[PDB]
Amino acid sequence: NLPEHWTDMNHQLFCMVQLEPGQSEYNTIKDKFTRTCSSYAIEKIERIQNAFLWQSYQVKKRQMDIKNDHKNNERLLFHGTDADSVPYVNQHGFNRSCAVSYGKGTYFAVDASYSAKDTYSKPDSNGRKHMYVVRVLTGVFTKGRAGLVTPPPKNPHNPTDLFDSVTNNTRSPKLFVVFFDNQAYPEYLITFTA
Amino acid sequence: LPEHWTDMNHQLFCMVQLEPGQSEYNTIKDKFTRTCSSYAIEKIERIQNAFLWQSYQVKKRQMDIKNDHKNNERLLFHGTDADSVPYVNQHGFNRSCAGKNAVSYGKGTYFAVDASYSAKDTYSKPDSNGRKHMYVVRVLTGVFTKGRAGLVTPPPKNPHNPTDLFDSVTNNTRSPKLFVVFFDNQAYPEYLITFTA
Ligand SMILES: NC(=O)c1ccc(OCC2CCCC2)cc1
Repeated sequence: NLPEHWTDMNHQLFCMVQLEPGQSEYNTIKDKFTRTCSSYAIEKIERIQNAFLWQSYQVKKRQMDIKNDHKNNERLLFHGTDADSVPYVNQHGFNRSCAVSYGKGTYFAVDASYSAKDTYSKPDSNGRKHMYVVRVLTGVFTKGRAGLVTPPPKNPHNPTDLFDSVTNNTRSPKLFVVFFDNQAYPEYLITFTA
Repeated sequence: LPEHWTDMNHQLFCMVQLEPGQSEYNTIKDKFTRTCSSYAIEKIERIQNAFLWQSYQVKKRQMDIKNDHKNNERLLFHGTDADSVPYVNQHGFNRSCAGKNAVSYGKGTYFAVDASYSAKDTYSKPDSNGRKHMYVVRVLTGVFTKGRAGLVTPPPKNPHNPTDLFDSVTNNTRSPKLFVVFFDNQAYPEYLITFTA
């Protein structure tokens, strides 16, 4: 069930598609980034077409939509990473096993400006920085804390019925942490400079 | 969902107690007694977890596509403590919760070929009533190599293509006795064996 806005992959299961600047898709993703990163220069935006990651992610989304008994489980967030991690994330997505104040999960920022920090989007031996735009199944969330390996339970009387993610601040979240594979789909890769 | 599962009436999860004398019970008992003849089985439960099954079967279809005509799936054992059983039944095998193995071939979830390995008190810790717990697990071993203690994912097949990974690792490729998996939904807890001395 590969999305309509994907372009043909000649029967292959993975490709990185460079977006055409000035077209609707590129402009939408650039706007999300320039909301907080207008001083950064975008070299390119690539659409990540990873059939297997998409499949696994969409299954988790359908499950979370059933479990939570409503949609609105998905947020579009940012993830800065070093150039050496980009091939892995493109192919395999996010891996909690690869500061973790809110738990031992994968971190995503609400604002590109946070992911744009050199500590996350480390400039490569050419000044280029890399940030993903990520579909994240945040679902029902709670405040995180150091040392979590999964989200807390919604009620400790049922210790296996878990929150879907944690955040720094439930009323005004700026980051989300997920603890399971295939809760996040890297949808675009932005290559940019300071 | 498999057509021989009990009707769960829209419910997403059930444990089904098997009957001795049914082929399904007897095959698991025989697989267990092959190496654990000194222990006695209290009961065997079939684990019907719709979401874990769906996610696992997606991963299996993907590995079946990627590997072409490999037997990607092995039926293996996993001993665990009573405290972990409710979590595994609902959520499967989380590498983030895994103990360090006495012989480490990587930081992942360990599965044994022989029930005797999983039957060690270090894995199937007897509970306060002397009950030991072992899962029988469909594991996507895929294409595997000898692991190494440092691993947090399986190693690449080719050092010049670091993202094209083995599916799992083992202690010995010639004579595998354990497999380690490093990803969620690569192992489906199919049966829970409750047993005693
Ligand atoms: N890679 C990223 O984009 C990213 C990394 C870390 C992120 O929050 C880290 C928390 C904020 C302060 C304490 C820990 C968010 C995003």
